[PDB]
Amino acid sequence: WTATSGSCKGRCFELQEVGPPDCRCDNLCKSYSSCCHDFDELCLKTARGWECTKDRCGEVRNEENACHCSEDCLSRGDCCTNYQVVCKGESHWVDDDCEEIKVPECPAGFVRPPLIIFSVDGFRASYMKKGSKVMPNIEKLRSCGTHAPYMRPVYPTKTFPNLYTLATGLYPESHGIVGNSMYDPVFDASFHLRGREKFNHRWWGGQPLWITATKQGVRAGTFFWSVSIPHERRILTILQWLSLPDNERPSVYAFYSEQPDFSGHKYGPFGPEMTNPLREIDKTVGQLMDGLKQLRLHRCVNVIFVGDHGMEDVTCDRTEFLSNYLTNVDDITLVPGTLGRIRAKSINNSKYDPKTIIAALTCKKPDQHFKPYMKQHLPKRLHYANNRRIEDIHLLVDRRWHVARKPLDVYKKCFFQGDHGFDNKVNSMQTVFVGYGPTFKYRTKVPPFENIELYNVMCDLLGLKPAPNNGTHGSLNHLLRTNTFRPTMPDEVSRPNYPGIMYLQSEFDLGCTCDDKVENKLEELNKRLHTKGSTKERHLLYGRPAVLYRTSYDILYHTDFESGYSEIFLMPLWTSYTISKQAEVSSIPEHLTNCVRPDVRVSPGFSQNCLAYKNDKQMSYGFLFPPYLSSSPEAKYDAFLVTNMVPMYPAFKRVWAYFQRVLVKKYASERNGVNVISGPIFDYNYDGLRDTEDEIKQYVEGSSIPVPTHYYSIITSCLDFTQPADKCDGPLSVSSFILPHRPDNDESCNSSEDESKWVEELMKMHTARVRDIEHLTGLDFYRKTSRSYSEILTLKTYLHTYESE
Ligand SMILES: *[C@@H]1O[C@H](CO)[C@@H](O[C@@H]2O[C@H](CO)[C@@H](O[C@@H]3O[C@H](CO[C@H]4O[C@H](CO[C@H]5O[C@H](CO)[C@@H](O)[C@H](O)[C@@H]5O)[C@@H](O)[C@H](O[C@H]5O[C@H](CO)[C@@H](O)[C@H](O)[C@@H]5O[C@H]5O[C@H](CO)[C@@H](O)[C@H](O)[C@@H]5O)[C@@H]4O)[C@@H](O)[C@H](O[C@H]4O[C@H](CO)[C@@H](O)[C@H](O)[C@@H]4O[C@H]4O[C@H](CO)[C@@H](O)[C@H](O)[C@@H]4O)[C@@H]3O)[C@H](O)[C@H]2NC(C)=O)[C@H](O)[C@H]1NC(C)=O
Ligand SMILES: CC(=O)N1CCN(c2ccc3nc(C)n(CC(=O)NCc4ccc(Cl)c(Cl)c4)c(=O)c3c2)CC1
Ligand SMILES: [Ca+2]
Ligand SMILES: [Cl-]
Ligand SMILES: [K+]
Ligand SMILES: [Zn+2]
Repeated sequence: WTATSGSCKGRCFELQEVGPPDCRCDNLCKSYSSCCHDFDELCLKTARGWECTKDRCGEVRNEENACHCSEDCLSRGDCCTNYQVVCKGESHWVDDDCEEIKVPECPAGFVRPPLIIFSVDGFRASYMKKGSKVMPNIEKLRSCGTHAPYMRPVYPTKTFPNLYTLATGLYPESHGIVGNSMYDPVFDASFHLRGREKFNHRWWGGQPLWITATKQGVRAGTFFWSVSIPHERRILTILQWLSLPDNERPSVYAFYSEQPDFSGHKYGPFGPEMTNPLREIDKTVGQLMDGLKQLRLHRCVNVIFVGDHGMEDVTCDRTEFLSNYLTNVDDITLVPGTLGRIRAKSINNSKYDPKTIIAALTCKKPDQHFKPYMKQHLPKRLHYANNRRIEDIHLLVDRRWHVARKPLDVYKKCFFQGDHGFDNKVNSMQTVFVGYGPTFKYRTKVPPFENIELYNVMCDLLGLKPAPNNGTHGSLNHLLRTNTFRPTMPDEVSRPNYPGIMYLQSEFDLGCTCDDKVENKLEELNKRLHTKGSTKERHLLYGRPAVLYRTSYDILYHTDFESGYSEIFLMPLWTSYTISKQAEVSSIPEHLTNCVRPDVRVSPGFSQNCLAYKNDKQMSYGFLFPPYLSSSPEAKYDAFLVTNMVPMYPAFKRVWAYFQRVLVKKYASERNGVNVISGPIFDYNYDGLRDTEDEIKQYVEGSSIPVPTHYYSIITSCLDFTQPADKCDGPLSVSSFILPHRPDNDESCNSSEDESKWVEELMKMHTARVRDIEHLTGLDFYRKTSRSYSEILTLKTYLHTYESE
């Protein structure tokens, strides 16, 4: 109930929301249907429109008018945005030459440059180029300020997950807004774009920027906007807030546009109807910049122009129906569209079988335009699993397609030609970033980055300490003229042991064999040198990784590779090795096929054993440093050490053997040498963070040897490929992956073919950032380089996406 007979007089667009049953006058009272009776009359005036004309100059103030052209209007803060242009001889902001903003140029009383975030729904990255002729204000922000070619959204590439990511720096699995619609099994309630349930704060986690600001004494404008408030009024409202007294005036503001998304869904991303929405957005930007320039704030405020996601061509006829695959389709609930999420129709039904659902949806049609996944098997780069609102079964839908449960859902639940929501590496889903103002760089292009990183930057722009988030603070320092954050490397927590030869062969009873007894002062000093770390500068090019948790581990040196060997997990945490452009691939000799050798540096008690692998009829083993890339027949014996062995399903061995035998050499050919760091990952609770030893759910049968969930590699070279990886003087280039360690290749529909037709496609799908591997391993990489730490932070956030230009 609302006692809506109170009044908005003197309260229009008030900043503090009042509590029931008193009626409201803020910019959300319309959503809530709780505005005072006189809200429209007082606060949503429209008379005479939004523009001054010559005949209104110096008019007598009429309070009925939408905005004002009277002489008192600047002092009151309510002139039309074009007032100075029409009535005072001034130029539109867009018509001025851009001039470097070296320092904030702010009126007296401004304690810090305000931040205005201008968010545009469905603004696809390529609109910057393709729409350039009709967006002059946006094109000026872009060319004069700091811009990226594109900005990567989060998955799913939907509105609410992405805007709330922008506000929090968190993945949707962490903030809780995991879709535009979601069912929470604990609440037993559904959230939707439309309706009242989304008003409840229980859905919204983390700490958004407006709260971070308020907790630290920095006042913040509303970031939500009622849809019925027109854009012109949103802008005049922000400009009026900016005229408040010092002690009342917000430092951060947000404008939101429902365009071009609204039109894009109807007309497709490049429909001829899309030109006008782009023009109207640009006009809005120009109203804002003209307004700022009138208030002498155009060289004082920092503006961010950002989108939430792009837009793809999607029509009713490109719909896959689950009813074509499943017999039991009335037993499921599907969240449909550009992603699929499946759960049982009837909660707590014990017979619903997710495995039978997955099997019925796997590789069933040659052209199939989705792939089903248990959420723990989704590519780790999507960080889309650790929330009870994410259903166990997920369908990743091909771009340009939809999934639906049954045909009636689509012809009675084509009105649309555009949609979004697909995998966040898809080109059509990429969006925009421009930063303009004193604190941003001038005329500067920056590489593409992820929207999770902006919260840290916005905090920096406001002098705030960010709440804990998924950004990497320092990775976007290169956007800013003046940084208030100085990143430093985390401290190493565990120092390694450097064991020498401590055990005789006969002390081991590991059930291993090797044919290695075919045995010189020359090449015995040399091999001792190698075991002591003489080639280490070649194979460990960026320092050893730091271990950032408490554990017991050994550094093991070899001719061809170095490793950090865990005495807790009985396998390396990391194995580092350089392969030059000139390196040769060799086979595993017939006599060494099943060779495994005790490592005399490492106790029997901290070793794996071959018997466990013999007894475990599901589990085999592989090697982290590949015997195929041994520098010499003699060095190759080091690759069969028990300390280089890891547990591998036979199905996974096909992927790993192809990577090691064929792909590493190819990358060394293409990149002029590569440095590879490989290792295991344990993430049995799918939270994206390294498991403790007591979280491990699977061991090699009858042993304490833990089975990894994933295997990683980080593959580094010189960005200037005219220099060899091992003699690089400048910036680096990296690609990485996190492959799921699965006992079948059901993910790869072509897996029955030669690995040359499917393995590399799989690895591309599971591309990763170094930062992702860092979270999953508790390791910190690139500790010793000649590069700045900020530059190395950007390197660690890079993702190789494999999309075309
Ligand atoms: C990306 O970034 C984020 C942010 O850094 C990372 O997410 C963090 O990861 C941490 C480790 O997993 C996790 O720590 C938890 O926190 C538990 C407390 O959780 C509640 O309180 C949080 C703080 O709120 C306040 O924040 C500031 C201070 O920073 C205050 O000033 C304000 O007043 C704030 O209110 C809060 O953020 C958190 O929110 C989640 O839960 C809500 C759902 O109920 C949602 O609204 C919200 O969206 C969050 O939901 C996400 O996170 C939860 C996990 O918290 C997850 O389950 C959801 O799916 C979703 O993902 C809560 O409101 C704390 O109790 C935990 O401590 C237990 O474990 C540790 C481990 O050692 C023990 O030492 C400890 O003693 C304790 O064990 C005991 O209790 C156990 C029961 O859990 C029991 O089993 C055991 O036997 C013991 O009795 C732990 O520290 C952070 O909560 C989490 N933050 C967020 C926002 O998600 C993330 O990892 C990053 N991702 C990657 C890939 O890097
Ligand atoms: C957490 C919190 O404080 N509350 C209280 C406010 N409540 C709320 C109330 C009214 C709303 N009315 C509308 C129209 N809309 C649509 C809208 O504004 N879209 C633009 C937009 C901008 C910024 C963000 Cl971050 C996001 Cl996700 C969306 C909302 O989302 C909305 C939300 C949500 C929970
Ligand atoms: Ca984990
Ligand atoms: Cl959704
Ligand atoms: K076996
Ligand atoms: Zn949309």
